Amino acid sequence: KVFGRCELAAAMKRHGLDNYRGYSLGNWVCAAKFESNFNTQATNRNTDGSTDYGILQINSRWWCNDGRTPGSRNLCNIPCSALLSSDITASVNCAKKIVSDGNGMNAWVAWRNRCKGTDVQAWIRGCRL
Repeated sequence: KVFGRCELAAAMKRHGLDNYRGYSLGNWVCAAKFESNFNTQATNRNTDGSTDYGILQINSRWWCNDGRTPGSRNLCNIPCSALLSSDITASVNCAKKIVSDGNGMNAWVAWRNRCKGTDVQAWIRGCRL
């Protein structure tokens, strides 16, 4: 599923991500924009053999099981395929674990490089939320 901008903002809010760990909804929408262009089915292979899955491109090294990432963990206790669903519940619940892990949203390199410090409220501007 390819979410609309405001549509994803609303779904994220619905699942309690707005201001989770102090990160405003715009931060999450921004991260999702540059990680997946709002596409739940986005996947990308990393040089190290792990794979990133879903709207927030959650990585199989630590967070989900895809059966093909040697030495990895599955700390969200989910198959990585669950992160590709049209229903964003699994991605949101797993992202809550990730952003609580110590470095906040810097865990998402694209958030640090393209969202951090910018006018992230622009991403939810105009949205009925």
